[PDB]
Formats: sequence, structure tokens, C-alpha cells
Amino acid sequence: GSFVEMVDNLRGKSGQGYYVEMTVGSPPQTLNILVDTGSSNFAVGAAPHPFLHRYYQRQLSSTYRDLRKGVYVPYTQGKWEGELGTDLVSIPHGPNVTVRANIAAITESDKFFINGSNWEGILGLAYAEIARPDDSLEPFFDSLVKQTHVPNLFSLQLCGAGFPLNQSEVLASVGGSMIIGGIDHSLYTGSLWYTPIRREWYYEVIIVRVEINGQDLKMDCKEYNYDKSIVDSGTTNLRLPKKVFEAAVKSIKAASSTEKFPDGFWLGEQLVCWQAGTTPWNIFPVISLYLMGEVTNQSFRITILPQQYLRPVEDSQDDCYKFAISQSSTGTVMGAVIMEGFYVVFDRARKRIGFAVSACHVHDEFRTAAVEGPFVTLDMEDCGYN
Ligand SMILES: CN1C(=N)N[C@@]2(c3cc(-c4cccc(C#N)c4)cs3)CN(C(=O)c3ccccc3)C[C@H]2C1=O
Repeated sequence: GSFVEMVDNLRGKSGQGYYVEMTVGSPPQTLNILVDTGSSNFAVGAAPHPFLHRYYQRQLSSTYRDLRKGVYVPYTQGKWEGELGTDLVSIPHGPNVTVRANIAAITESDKFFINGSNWEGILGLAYAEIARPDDSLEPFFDSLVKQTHVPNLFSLQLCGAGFPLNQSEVLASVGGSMIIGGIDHSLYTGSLWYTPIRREWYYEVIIVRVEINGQDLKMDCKEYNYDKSIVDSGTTNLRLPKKVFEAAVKSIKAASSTEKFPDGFWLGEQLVCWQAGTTPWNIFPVISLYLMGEVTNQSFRITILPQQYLRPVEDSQDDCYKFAISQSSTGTVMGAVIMEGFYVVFDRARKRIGFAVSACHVHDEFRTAAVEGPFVTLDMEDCGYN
């Protein structure tokens, strides 16, 4: 229904991620926490760092419990190393509950913390399977559901501004909403359409068809989910497997052919600028992703605009952007590019993910983002990779 206490509780932008305010310890220590559906650890800065304005101080918390166990989390972009423990955790603009959760106290990190970001930790919302060191470390959401009456579901509305936000603006602006234990009807328009969670590790989904301006990409559907397709709030871009990316970029260049862009723009490296208010949105195509439906032989589609896939950046009074669709060697990643177009319901209780047109998506007077169905699709289980 309505969860007014949790509506507008996020801040940030796609390129830097979105964070929620949380408290750790007794007396409560306030920290800004990155919302990450692509990882399963709750981990906070717990030692001084040049990019941290604050950090978790275990010796000042009376409820802190040392697990006497190390935790190492190397990833593609960087790494962090810490010490496992437990403490009492709350979400001020969240449910009115206090939970004892696992905390990875970060003591050493490489390329993890970001200069100028207003976050000090990460909230891994995915399943116990991918948690580090192993699945025995109960993720935050599992502890919250086990210890309280909070329904096993969360929903995210990530709000892209559609223009650059400076440091004071990104601090004063509402970046979106994280609704813990419910679906807020004010954050979306139209219907919610659900896709099954294929397996509970990452939030894995199955893409069954891809269109660029209604034109079928015409690849074997396994290619779209090779080696997996996941919904990840901790990824800025829409990331596509190498073969899909090459086919998508060729189609997008063909649809936008009235204007020639250098190779560096398509690589996500170079920005493209237009005179204030003159971005030619109409020359760029819409992108539709068809997802497996809940009903046998049934699919639905989510459609995004270049206002989602052209990430706004500051250069001048020019309107500048980076191409936010990139190659992946780890399958499809429906990051902030997708997320910003839609209100996304992570229905863990019914092993499904919901999509509806976001009330905060950026569009123009001619086109809007869309969630439509049903469509008749066959051999959909065959689209999943093994
Ligand atoms: C994409 N992606 C992600 N979803 N989560 C991680 C990080 C995201 C960011 C980060 C920082 C600022 C902004 C944004 C944004 N947008 C993201 C830093 S680290 C954490 N991680 C695991 O812990 C893990 C480890 C092993 C296995 C699975 C997950 C995998 C990392 C990753 O590569």
C-alpha cells in the first residue's frame, strides 16, 4: 500500500551508486550505506581512510561481538578485507525495528572507497550463496526477516535526475526509495509485471527476446543470458555479453545513423555534448528487454529510452552524456540504466521480480519508458544457460 516513512530514503546517482542511511552499534553510529542487490555482505569502513569522513568504531559499541574471523572480498574493480563480527543495526528511514546482523568491519581496501561519494559501507541484498567467506554468513536481509515480522520483500525506485548533480545537489536531492517489506503504489504507474527469480544466489532472471526500436536482435536467446542475467543496483550500466553487446551497438548505431559518433563514445570512454536543451533524443532508439513471465508460454517487455542509457555528466552550458551500455564477460547486468526506468520489486517470498514504469523516470513529450504484456513466447526455459 503506502510506506511514507521509507519513501524518498535514498540518495546518490547511477555513476556513484545509491545509498541509504543506517545505524550500527550502541549508542547508534550513523553511516551511509550503498544499496547493492549484486552482493550479499553487509560491510562497513572500520578504520581511517582518506575518502572516509566517518567509520565504524567497534570499541565504542557496547553491543559489538567479535566473530574472530577474517573476510577477504576480491572483485573485478577492486577489493576489501575485514574482520567479521555482529552488532545491532537499524535503518532510520526504514522499518521500526532493530536487528542483530553480521558486519564485515573493513580494515583494508583497494579501489573500494570513492573520493567525494557520501557512502561508508555496502549493503549486500543478494542471497547467502554468494556471501563471503561462504554461505554460513547470514546476509542482512535474511537476519531482518528472521528476527522481525517484516515481509520477505523489498522494492527499489532508483531516480536518475536526467541532468548532472553537483556535490551539494547530490546531498540535497532525493535519489529514490528503498521500501523494506512492501510495495508503495505512489512510486509507479500502470501494472507490475513479474519475472521468476531463476535461482536464489544473485537476483537471476531470464531474458527471452531483445528489440532495438521494435527490431528483433534475432540472436539465440541463450546468448542474452550467457552465462547469467541479473538485476544489480550496484552496477551503473546495462551490461551485455560480448556477442549481444556487439549486435546491440551495431543496431543502435544503425538506428542513430543521422549522427556519427566516434568509437570512444560507444566504448563508454568519451563523452558526447550538445548545445543546451538540444539533445536529439528522437534519433536514438528505444530498447526493449522481454522477460520470462509467471504464466507458461507468456512473456512481458520492459522498454527504456536513450534518457536511461545516455548517462548525464558535467563537461560549459552544454548537455553532455556518456554511453551507459557496455560489454560483459559475466553475463547480462541490468544495472542503474535499467533500474532508473522502473520501480523494481524484489519479491523474495514468491521467488519473483516485479517491474513497473517508474514515477521518476526521465522521458520527453514523445516517448515514455514502458512495461507491457502479455506476449506469447515458446521454449523459454531453453533461454537459460547451464
Ligand atoms: C558490480 N558489483 C556489485 N554489484 N557489487 C560489488 C561492488 C560495487 C561497488 C560500487 C561502488 C560505487 C558505486 C557502485 C555502483 N553502481 C558500485 C563497489 S564493490 C561488491 N561485490 C561483492 O562483494 C561480491 C564479491 C564476490 C561475489 C559477488 C559479489 C561485487 C562488486 C561488483 O563488482
